[PDB]
Amino acid sequence: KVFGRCELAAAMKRHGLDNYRGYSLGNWVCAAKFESNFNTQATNRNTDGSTDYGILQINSRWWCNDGRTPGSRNLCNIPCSALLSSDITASVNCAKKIVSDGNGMNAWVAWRNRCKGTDVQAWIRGCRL
Ligand SMILES: [Cl-]
Repeated sequence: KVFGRCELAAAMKRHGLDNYRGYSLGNWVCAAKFESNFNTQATNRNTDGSTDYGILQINSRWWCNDGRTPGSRNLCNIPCSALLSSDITASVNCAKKIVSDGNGMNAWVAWRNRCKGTDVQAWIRGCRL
């Protein structure tokens, strides 16, 4: 599922991401845009062998199990494939755990480099919320 900007904003608000640990809704939509292009089926291998999954590109090294990331962890206690679903509940709840890790949304490199310090409110402008 490739989300519409406002469709995704609506979905994340309903799942309580708006100002979750201080991050206004526009941050999460900005992050999703640059991490996955709003595509729940997005995947990206990275160098250490781990793989990023889903609309928020959650990493298998710590957060989900994909059966091919030796010596990793599964802190969200889920199969990584669950993160690819058209229903973002899995990704959102797992993200909630991540943004609580102590490092905030800096966990997402795309957010740090492309959303942080920008007018993130523009990502939810014009949306019925
Ligand atoms: Cl991540």
